[PDB]
Amino acid sequence: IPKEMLRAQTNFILLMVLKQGDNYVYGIIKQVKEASNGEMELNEATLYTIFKRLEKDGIISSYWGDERRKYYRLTEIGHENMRLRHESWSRVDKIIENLEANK
Amino acid sequence: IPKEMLRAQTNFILLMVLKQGDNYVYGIIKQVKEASNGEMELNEATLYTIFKRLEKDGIISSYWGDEGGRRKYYRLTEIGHENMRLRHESWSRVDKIIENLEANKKSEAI
Repeated sequence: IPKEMLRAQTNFILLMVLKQGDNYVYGIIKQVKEASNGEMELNEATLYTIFKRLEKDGIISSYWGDERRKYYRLTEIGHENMRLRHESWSRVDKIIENLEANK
Repeated sequence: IPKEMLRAQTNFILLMVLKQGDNYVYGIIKQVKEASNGEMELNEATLYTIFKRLEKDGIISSYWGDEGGRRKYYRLTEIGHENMRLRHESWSRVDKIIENLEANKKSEAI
């Protein structure tokens, strides 16, 4: 499994979490650890690296709670990319099914 | 849509095509366009570039076939078939994680 694929899989998971709803880093690590039955356990510094890029590209934004803790939210643009990406990957599944069909 | 994602998708179809059976560049362009009902149009020069990478990594190899004429075909190696299995398994696990994220969510509601 190539390095590019584990990065892509990690990205997909984080963005799906925020689509479930706003959340914070320590909450994101816990939720993921228990949904993989302990298999996937993310590192603080890793999430920070990925969030800097996503916030630079306008995909997510952050704000304060109880104003102590820092929350993250999927932006307007962000929701749009989720839909584009899901659509393209759906069409590919049909194409492959059809390559074998005409076969 | 990121470049790496379209790059990954084209990679994915191409390897699936060879998994259907051996093929050559023009047939690969032909076979895909008719299964996409004309929608998808692959570039020759890209395929030339993309097939070099896969052969460098031991994923595909080629041999000579007779058309009449004489054509060059491409074939998926063992290493290729094993990566196909690995790739499918990992992405199955990712789908499970997503399945459980929404369940534990609905469980907190109650």
